[PDB]
Amino acid sequence: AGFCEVCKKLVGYLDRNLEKNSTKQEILAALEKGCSFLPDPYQKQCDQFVAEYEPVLIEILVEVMDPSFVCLKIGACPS
Amino acid sequence: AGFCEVCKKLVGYLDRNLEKNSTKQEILAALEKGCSFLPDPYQKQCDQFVAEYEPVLIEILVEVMDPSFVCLKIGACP
Repeated sequence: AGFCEVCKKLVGYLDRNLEKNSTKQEILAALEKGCSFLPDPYQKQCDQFVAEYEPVLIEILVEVMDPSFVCLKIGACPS
Repeated sequence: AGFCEVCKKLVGYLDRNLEKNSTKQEILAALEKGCSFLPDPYQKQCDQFVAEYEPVLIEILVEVMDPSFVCLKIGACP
C-alpha cells in the first residue's frame, strides 16, 4: 500500500554497508545496487521506490542514514 | 509508469484464471490471491499495486480483462 517498509529496509542496508562520510557519488552507486540485497519479494517495489525518490535520497543520505528518520523526512513513512 | 509492468502481469494472471462473466466477489477473491502467483521479485510491488488500485480494478475487470487495455484505462500504463 506504500513505500514505508521498503524504504526502511533499503536505508537499513545502506547504513550497515556504507560509511558515514561517503560522497554523493558513492551513495548513488550503492543506492542503485542496494535493492538487489533486500529479500527478493522486495526487488521490483524497491526499484520503483528508488526511481521515484532517488534525488531526495541522495540529498538526505549525505547528512543522516537512520532508516526511520530518513524515510519519515522524505515522506515515504508512514504509509 | 511505475506500476505498468506489474499491472499487466497481474491482469494477465486474472485473464488466465477467470471466466468473462465472473462475479465482482469472484474477481475480488482472485485479485487478492493473484500477487502470490507472480514471480517472487514482483510480489511486494504487486501487493502495493492491488492496494492502491483495487476499487477501479474491480470496476473495469467486469467489463474487460485484456491486460494491456485494462492497465492503460486505469492509468497504470504507460
